[PDB]
Amino acid sequence: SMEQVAMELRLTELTRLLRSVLDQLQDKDPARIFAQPVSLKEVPDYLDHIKHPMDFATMRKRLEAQGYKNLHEFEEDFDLIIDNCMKYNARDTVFYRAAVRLRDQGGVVLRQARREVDSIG
Ligand code: NA
Repeated sequence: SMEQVAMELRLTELTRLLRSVLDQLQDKDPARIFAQPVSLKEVPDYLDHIKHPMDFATMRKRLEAQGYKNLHEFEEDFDLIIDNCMKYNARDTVFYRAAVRLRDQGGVVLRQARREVDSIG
């Protein structure tokens, strides 16, 4: 149906916008601390601590499958990246601190993304 086509075009356009958001967030992580999953071969005890691991490569895989139906879903995944890091790592670490700076810088990007999603529909 044409109504189904129109819904698919909207999901595609949201995907486009979320790709640009993902690229902008990731630029805020030049150290690439959050680029890839924590390897269970190098923090063997990770999944005892963190129930829902998340990273930018995992988000990009979901995005390329048009797996985010709205901005809230995408934000949930970004908050997991930050929040998981702030639990596993102590305050005094480069990891905890990098997560704080990513959250702060990413707030800016996400604020305008919400306005654009709402405005374009
Ligand atoms: Na902690």
